[PDB]
Amino acid sequence: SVPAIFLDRDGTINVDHGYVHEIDNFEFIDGVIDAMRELKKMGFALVVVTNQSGIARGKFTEAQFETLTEWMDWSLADRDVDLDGIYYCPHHPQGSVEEFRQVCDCRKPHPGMLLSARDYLHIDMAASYMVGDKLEDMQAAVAANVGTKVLVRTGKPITPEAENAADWVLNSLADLPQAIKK
Ligand SMILES: [Ca+2]
Ligand SMILES: [Zn+2]
Repeated sequence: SVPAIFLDRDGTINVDHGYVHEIDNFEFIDGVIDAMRELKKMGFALVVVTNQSGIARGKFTEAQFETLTEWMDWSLADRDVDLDGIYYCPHHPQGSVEEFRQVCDCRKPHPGMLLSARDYLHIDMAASYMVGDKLEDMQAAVAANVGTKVLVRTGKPITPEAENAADWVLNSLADLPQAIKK
């Protein structure tokens, strides 16, 4: 099998401005591209797992999300960071867009995306890490049996509940490689 770093996006990889769907509003957090490179060098698979309820809300389309994700995927690959999987949940139970309106198994804190990635890539879960800025990230990880749950300070002023559920709290994903090496 392979160990993985599971990655939230908004608040973790990019600055969370709310329903980010435009290239011109996608801002990589300082140091995270370099950190992801290092994580790849240290033998981790990298898997994005992102809730994208803006699709169900009609803030933007799945077409627009794919355009952005393609761009993000190239941008990283061009910086020697080759993502192993990108999983997203377009769903919301109250979605205005019928196609995406539903309770689902993939919306964090449900561990669905992490389980799919596990089965696809043959991921060693106990040897893996989840990194996110929200409670829902930590809860998805515990459910999927992710060995280490890492909260970051780059998004939402963290809640006590999110901090409670996390194993580690780091300022940024940029700090992860050094934390793992230590
Ligand atoms: Ca987030
Ligand atoms: Zn879903």
